[PDB]
Amino acid sequence: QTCYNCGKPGHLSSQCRAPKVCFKCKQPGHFSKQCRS
Ligand SMILES: [Zn+2]
Ligand SMILES: [Zn+2]
Repeated sequence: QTCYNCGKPGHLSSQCRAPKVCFKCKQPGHFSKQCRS
């Protein structure tokens, strides 16, 4: 995946707080109604 903040590839929920899908909470579908509305 790609970082929420570094803008780098090679990223995951353990490389940073979240991938670009989120920033912290990173649940499987929450972003479309909270973090990406
Ligand atoms: Zn990062
Ligand atoms: Zn979130």
